[PDB]
Amino acid sequence: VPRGSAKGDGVTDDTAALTSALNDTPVGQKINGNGKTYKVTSLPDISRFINTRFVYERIPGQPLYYASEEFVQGELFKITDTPYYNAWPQDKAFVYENVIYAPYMGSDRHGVSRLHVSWVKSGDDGQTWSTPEWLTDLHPDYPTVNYHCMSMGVCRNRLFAMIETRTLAKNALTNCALWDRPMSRSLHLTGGITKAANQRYATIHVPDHGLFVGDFVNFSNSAVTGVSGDMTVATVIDKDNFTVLTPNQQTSDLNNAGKNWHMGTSFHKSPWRKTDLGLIPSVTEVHSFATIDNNGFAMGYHQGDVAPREVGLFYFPDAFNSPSNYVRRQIPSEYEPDASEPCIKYYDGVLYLITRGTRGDRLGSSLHRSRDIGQTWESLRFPHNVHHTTLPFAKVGDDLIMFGSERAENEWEAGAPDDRYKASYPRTFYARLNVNNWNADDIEWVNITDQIYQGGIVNSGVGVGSVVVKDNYIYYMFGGEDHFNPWTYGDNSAKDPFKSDGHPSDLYCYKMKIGPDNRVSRDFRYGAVPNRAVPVFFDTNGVRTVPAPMEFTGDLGLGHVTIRASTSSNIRSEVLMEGEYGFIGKSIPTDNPAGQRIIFCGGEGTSSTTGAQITLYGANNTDSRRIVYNGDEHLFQSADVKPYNDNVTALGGPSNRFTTAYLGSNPIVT
Amino acid sequence: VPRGSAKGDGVTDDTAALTSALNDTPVGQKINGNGKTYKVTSLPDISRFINTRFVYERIPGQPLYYASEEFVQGELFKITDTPYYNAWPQDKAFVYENVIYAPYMGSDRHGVSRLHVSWVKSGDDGQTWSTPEWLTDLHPDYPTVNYHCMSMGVCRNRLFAMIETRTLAKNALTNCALWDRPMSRSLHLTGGITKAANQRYATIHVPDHGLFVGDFVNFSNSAVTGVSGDMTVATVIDKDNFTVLTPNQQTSDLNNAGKNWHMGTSFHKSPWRKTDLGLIPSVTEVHSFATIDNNGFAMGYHQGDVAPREVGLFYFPDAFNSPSNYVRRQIPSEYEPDASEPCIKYYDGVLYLITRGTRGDRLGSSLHRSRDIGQTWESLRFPHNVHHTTLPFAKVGDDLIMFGSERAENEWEAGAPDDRYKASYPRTFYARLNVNNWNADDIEWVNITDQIYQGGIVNSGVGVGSVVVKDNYIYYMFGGEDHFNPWTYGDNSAKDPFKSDGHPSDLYCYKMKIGPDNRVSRDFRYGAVPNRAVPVFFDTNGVRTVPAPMEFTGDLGLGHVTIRASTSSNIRSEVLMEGEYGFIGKSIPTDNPAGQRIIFCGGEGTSSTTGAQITLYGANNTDSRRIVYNGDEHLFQSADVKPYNDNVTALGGPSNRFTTAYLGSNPIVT
Amino acid sequence: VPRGSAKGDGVTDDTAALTSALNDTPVGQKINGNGKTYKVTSLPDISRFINTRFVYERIPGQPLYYASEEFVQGELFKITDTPYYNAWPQDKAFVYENVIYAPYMGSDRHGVSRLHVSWVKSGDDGQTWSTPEWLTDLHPDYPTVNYHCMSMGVCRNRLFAMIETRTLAKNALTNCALWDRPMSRSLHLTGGITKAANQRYATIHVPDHGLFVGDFVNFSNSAVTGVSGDMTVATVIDKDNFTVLTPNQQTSDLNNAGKNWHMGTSFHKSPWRKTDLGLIPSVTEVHSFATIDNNGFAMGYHQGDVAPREVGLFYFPDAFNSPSNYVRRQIPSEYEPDASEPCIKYYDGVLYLITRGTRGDRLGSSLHRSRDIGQTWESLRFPHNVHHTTLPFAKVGDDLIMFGSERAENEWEAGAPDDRYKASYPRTFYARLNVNNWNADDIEWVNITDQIYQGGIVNSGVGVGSVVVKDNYIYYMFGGEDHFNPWTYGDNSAKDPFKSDGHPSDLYCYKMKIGPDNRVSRDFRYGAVPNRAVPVFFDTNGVRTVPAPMEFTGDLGLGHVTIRASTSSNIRSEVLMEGEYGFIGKSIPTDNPAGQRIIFCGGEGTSSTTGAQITLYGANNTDSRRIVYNGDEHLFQSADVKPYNDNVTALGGPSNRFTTAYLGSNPIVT
Ligand SMILES: CC(=O)N[C@H]1[C@H]([C@H](O)[C@H](O)CO)O[C@](O)(C(=O)O)C[C@@H]1O
Repeated sequence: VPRGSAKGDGVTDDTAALTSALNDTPVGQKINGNGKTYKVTSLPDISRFINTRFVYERIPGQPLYYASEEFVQGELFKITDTPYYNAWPQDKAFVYENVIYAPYMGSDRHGVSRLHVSWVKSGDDGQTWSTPEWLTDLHPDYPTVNYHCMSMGVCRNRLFAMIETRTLAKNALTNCALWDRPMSRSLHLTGGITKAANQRYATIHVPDHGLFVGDFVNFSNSAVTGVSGDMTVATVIDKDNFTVLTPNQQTSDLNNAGKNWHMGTSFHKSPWRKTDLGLIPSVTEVHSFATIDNNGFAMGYHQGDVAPREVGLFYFPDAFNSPSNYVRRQIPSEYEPDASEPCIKYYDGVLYLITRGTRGDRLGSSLHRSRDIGQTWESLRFPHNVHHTTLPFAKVGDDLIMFGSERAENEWEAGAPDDRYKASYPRTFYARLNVNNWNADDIEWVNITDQIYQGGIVNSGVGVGSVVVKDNYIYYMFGGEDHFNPWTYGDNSAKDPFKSDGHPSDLYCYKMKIGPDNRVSRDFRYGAVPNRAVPVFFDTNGVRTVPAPMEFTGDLGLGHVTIRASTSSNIRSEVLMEGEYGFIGKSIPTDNPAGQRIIFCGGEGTSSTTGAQITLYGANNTDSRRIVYNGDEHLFQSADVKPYNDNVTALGGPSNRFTTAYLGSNPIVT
Repeated sequence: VPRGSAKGDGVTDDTAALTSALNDTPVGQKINGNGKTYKVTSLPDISRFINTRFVYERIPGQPLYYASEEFVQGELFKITDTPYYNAWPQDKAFVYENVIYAPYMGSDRHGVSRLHVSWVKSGDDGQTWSTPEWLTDLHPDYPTVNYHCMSMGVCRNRLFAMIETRTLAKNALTNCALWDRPMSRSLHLTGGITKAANQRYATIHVPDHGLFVGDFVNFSNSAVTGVSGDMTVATVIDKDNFTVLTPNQQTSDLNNAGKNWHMGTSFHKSPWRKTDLGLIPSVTEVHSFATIDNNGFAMGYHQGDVAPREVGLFYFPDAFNSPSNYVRRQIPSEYEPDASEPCIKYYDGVLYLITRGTRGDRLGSSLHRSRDIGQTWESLRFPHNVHHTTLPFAKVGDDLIMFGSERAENEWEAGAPDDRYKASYPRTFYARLNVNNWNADDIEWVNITDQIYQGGIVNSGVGVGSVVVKDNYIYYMFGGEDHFNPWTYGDNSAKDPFKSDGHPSDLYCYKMKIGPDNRVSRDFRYGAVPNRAVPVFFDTNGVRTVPAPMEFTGDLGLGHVTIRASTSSNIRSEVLMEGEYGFIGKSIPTDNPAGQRIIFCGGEGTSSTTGAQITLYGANNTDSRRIVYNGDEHLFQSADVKPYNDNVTALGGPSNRFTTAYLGSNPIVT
Repeated sequence: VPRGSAKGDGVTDDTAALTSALNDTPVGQKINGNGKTYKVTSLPDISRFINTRFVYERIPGQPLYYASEEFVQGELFKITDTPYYNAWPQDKAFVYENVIYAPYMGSDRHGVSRLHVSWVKSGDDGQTWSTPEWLTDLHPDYPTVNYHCMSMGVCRNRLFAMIETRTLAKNALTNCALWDRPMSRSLHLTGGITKAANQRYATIHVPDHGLFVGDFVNFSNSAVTGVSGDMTVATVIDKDNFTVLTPNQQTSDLNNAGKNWHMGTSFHKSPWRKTDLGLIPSVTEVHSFATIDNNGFAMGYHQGDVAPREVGLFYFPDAFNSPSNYVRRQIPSEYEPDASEPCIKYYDGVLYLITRGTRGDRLGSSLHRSRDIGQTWESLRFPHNVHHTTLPFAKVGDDLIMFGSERAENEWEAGAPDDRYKASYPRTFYARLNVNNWNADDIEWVNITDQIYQGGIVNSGVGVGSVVVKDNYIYYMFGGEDHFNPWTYGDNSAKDPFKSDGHPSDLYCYKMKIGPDNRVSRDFRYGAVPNRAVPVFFDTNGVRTVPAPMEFTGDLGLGHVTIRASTSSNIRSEVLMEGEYGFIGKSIPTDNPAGQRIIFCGGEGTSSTTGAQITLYGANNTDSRRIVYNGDEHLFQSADVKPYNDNVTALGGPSNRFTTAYLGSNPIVT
């Protein structure tokens, strides 16, 4: 009886052949699939294969693809590890001047409670990521409302973001504002600075500077008197020229033509420009960002609270001069039902838009392209009701490369019921779509990594991510959970991130190679002590030392404390108390309440021999509310020594007489 | 002359063939051993092989096996990195509701000094581990005695642990107590809550709840008035039903049948139940834990201080109703000499027990099985005097899979002398034993990873671990050192963990695949800033901010300090001082002792123009122990202004006269 | 038409064959180059190859070699991650008693501003590295001058370092000092301690102890009365014997011959010996270290500020007895132009020296060997003007194995212009040179890893490293940057490390296998919470607890603060203030300045019912600079109650009368 070998044609049922191969080969052998796709009736032991793809219909009629290691040149990274509920990179990621930015929201729930719009960044092409930065504070009217953001990107050297205000109670949109800020840059320039004689302003030529009046500018080596150090923009002449006010003037014209100098700019030292757009009607969320040109950009949106749904974009044609001016452009009406959260990108005059489907039992994600920034469209529906996921994407060559994640295991397929309230391993997929062929009928979703959905609450932080390309690599930044319960049902219904393991949602990044890498590897194993967040150095005395300024806002318990000399050429140690008032007090002692007191001393020890003392006795002290003032001089300066009340308290007593009183006149008795 | 190729039959001496292969192949080629075992006279360059096992008799007559990479599908992880002496997972590990727990003891030595029973946990199937948690405090009678634990596990949703009290002086057992606590869970339930009219209690049906009166229970969406939020168990009706006291009552019966709601429970908000077992006679250590059924469990023990040794278990048949009731069951007398620290597990009605051997020159580790919870046994001796290691294990199919580690290099073999006081690379092994065949004569110990033994002291934290299975993976959690000396012989005889590199012992986990993995990989490279232990966020001002509450118990030196508004709707900044009393004092200045003082000020600056001041002058000040009180009013409220002593001190002086005294009557002179 | 396959002979142009292979093979296939070298006209997609080397002439006539993964058995690690400018391991690395030391300088720039000579260490053969330790403090005359070090190593159990003093203004050398300190060790010894009757000193025989009078020595189990615990060296008899002063004496001689005991020594508890060498004439930098024998060592140097350059070494023949005595030895004059920073090592009576070339357009790095410690030399010039890099190296068998790094991409080659002020990926290379053949004409520089040069400033921290061998592995410790701009041109011209991402330079280590590894792998994935720098434990109350002493020197903002009982058998909480004086004050309130005050209280709350209070009112308070003293007794001890000034202020007032005054005599009125 002849045996069949594995065909790897994606049609022949290769299950038997693969089973025999696995049974007959040592467990440590890496079975090479030669880049082929093997149809199977169940997924085999995938870990024993390299360079293999499986096609499997978990639900009959719905083939999906599954990658062994090395089939794709790619790798998953964990990029945040914070107790906040860290999720929703959707759809904010971007690359600027070699740095990859992964913005997200860190909250305590699916909502705006405790929420900061945040980012982490990578300065090494995704191998390592920075300490989280808060981009927004808690709203001034917290806890009624707080901020929210799902649209962010860069246009002409400025960060632009749709900063929404939403209620804590219902996550209801109350306000939309466009916030923008110059990105930090160093510029190494030749010429371009002029300063007319007998006046104090200098004109700086920097093409497409993206700065506004009041923005930070720093100068080095200008060779133009007074154009030096930290300055600010005084005027903007046009998109390529601005002026600064110098502190001085010269009798001759200055011009640094042919001379090399340095600028830069600063995100942190420049204010946000905030443009109030009010409550934009018929909007649930603003989501995703497509830079159009040197003047403006589009942001996606949907309305999904009331029938009928809208999905589309807002185009801001000139966000620099007119940040309040935008035009609403909807996708075709047939694609709007059961749709939300469109991802938009612009390539070579084509605006591409991909929707999120809201139901597994109705037509789902659809793709649209426009050559007139959303006025007219060509459209396609993905087969099998793609739902619950956004599909962020980039265009590489003729392909859109899109990523998505089911929110819990076995939810991807059409007709698949939601599967919440239990731990599972949701699948993350990518797919390619050739824009010339414009047909998604035969799309191949390839499962490249699995995440964890914790199951302690109905909500999932898995997925809902964002995509960027840098060089020859594509990056999908997205959420994933772990098995640590937030104890919402349990001892942490208040959702305090700092109890137990906080919230399991954190960010991941799938880094996938999309073109040739013509350099030797930059990869390293990280073996360092992470020393950015709380920088520690063992000092020459052998004691851990943190030289960075820090803020501890949570309740602190301290042991023995020494306040070191720090202030005014280190002449003094200093504690400053804020608020309307400060309070320094004494707890009720647990074991000896009869001793309750604080001793304040001008010297080193509890013995009054070491310095003048004032001792405030607690109410619980045997000598209740006593004060003892103990010094070798008691000198009352600048004011009379008075009783608080009139004719109620005395000087001295029968058993505490003053020897005498030294007076400049007889007592005034009345 | 014909040449022989490598046979890979474990009997032919393949040394020559492998040497020739290595000499004739590029160093970067991975030489595939095709899953075979190759006999060699010395270990070759193992790093150049994949999928290869070597058999080598370092000591003639004692073959051991050595795995190249990829021979086993497995990986070593480092899971703690703490300055404490972190060792002894033995034998406490368990899996509960998808989380892997690795309990251990963190001390400063082989003993109970500075010791906390601790754990770390993994919520991602062993890829990453949590910040250590202390499960015990220092004993109330520290430093005479402290806690110790080598037996811990879960029975009916409760953690049970044998918490021992031992002397610091000699590590002598003084007390045994069974401590237990409900495990934290979220339950998503339908129906089961009833509340009779005109009374305030509700009955909660939760099968096998494992709760006692006083334990924490939280309710959400109960649809039963008053059964809501954080509550406690009022009564326990039976193993499946308990009651809670609500704050109210209704005129009709309530019953949430068919309605979906949520409970949970809390380890942290429930107290330990502590059952004092006294000093159990003839016990040195309680070690290892086997859940038997829904009612109870067994714990291993040995007595090894005096002849004769005992080894066996204590069976607690009903730990819920009768935690103080247990029965002692010994292994057969012939297996008790030179034996300790049995590992026990229960599978399909069979209790398996494996001993630690104490001597390399006497019969060592033995294996035992019982179908009557230790009343009768079948037994086997491992060949070659296995010693110094516990052999934690799990049963997978027909095999016991056991792990062990020599404590320093070249100690494993029978007759091998101890090799301490020098750095080395001890071997960790695993083996399989088929329970049907019940013969260890041909057992194959496979060296899968090597650890470091530091050598600065005789003791070793290497090994003495614990084993669990989760899904298709087995996990061996165990100790390992590094080359950093604790300086016990040196400048740290006190064994302070926070000097230099502290103690080199830390925990590792070998994760080994034991069955098919039918999902795409979950593996990631960790690229995040670890931000759980000290959660830091760069605030909108660019300053590192820690929002978590924290306790700093070690001596602190601080620079410039600002106490921010924090308390009573943020109206005030607040410092509270604990103890019987607080002391705020002033060090003797190094450079200008003549200035020693503290200035207390109601305003922002050292100038008295900014606020009222009191200045306490030190004894070293030129104006020794002076006090200057400087305000625009001095108002003495609630009491007379008196001298401390009678007729000793005056009001004013010849050069410090008060202008007059305003009195309601003439001075009383006596 | 026949097609040619890849020849892999390093001469045939294999570009076409490799292109066809890549086009015809699945992207996930690892193409095995079989350890051969393939000539190409451009680098192909290197990531798709294993065990392959390419030879490529980026600049015609200058072949360089490029390694795919697995061609070399090696791996890159990141070993620091700190906000300081971390660079210049050159040339200080060493191995001592199983620990790998990577010393470097952490500053804020190419200069001595904010600089500490620092190290990180590995106790696991390079897998993980320690928290940075500061070896030097800021110079006493900072900010005029500060320390600097590029030469460090070990001779007879002592660390020796050339600690330079340089100006912040120009990095100009002002002073050279030899600093030395005993290395920490534990010794397990038999016999050697004698103590003569009727006197208090004991003689300790420890061969080559390397200790001086005053150095720390600790004793355990000596079996010699009074030789116990922490002690110090009283006298040094000779290189093998020293004495200690015990606290007691006995009537009989003591001698612990045949008895096992323990010493050790301590780097941290012993002072530096500092030998001032003054401003050594004709020196720019001292760099690199070669241990010669049991008595001394050589250090490299160059002079490069003025013509003519010098390059050579200083030999200290007896650094123990005569640390101030050294001899200057130059390399041959023809090799001194355009040369600096020599690396020196000593093997089997041969001193090897390799220079750094300073120009790509002039003859570059050269290699020299001497059998008389630099009096005579044999020399060789590396082809193609190797420049901008030091070439640290070790000798393994007949080969020198050297490492170097271009400082920015495409600078390595002869004639290549500097390429700064833009981000790039500089190449790191190694090469072997057979010392018997003594010809570098055909040297093969192999690119094994690429780093990042950030480009925000002209300077680069890439490279300038150090090399050590431990066992069968060689380690190159060196600098690398990331894409995070330091904002020198921008908002951080002051170069504060603790703003934003600080400085991008950090240390890396390339670990390369250089001989057989005859043990099973020690490798692990690091999955622990790093818990050495700021050791955190969740206490039994669920709160993060740090038990280590710590120093916070940066400005701190604190929220609610509790000072716990800590001092004098935990009777009191304690705050001590340093400096000439302490200041506790109150900020001007933002919202209610009219309330500005501090309430000091002997009790737990703001209500005076809880304890005695003194309230200091701010100048901004409605009751400006008021003081209210509120207690149930006001007792003035040890001194008269006086006004500060004479006959200016009163006791009481018309609306604040004291009831009376209790006096021992009539008022003295004048
Ligand atoms: C915060 C604060 O100022 N507390 C003060 C209170 C309030 O002024 C009072 O309760 C009205 O609210 O009264 C005093 O107790 C008092 O009269 O003895 C002292 C105390 O310092």
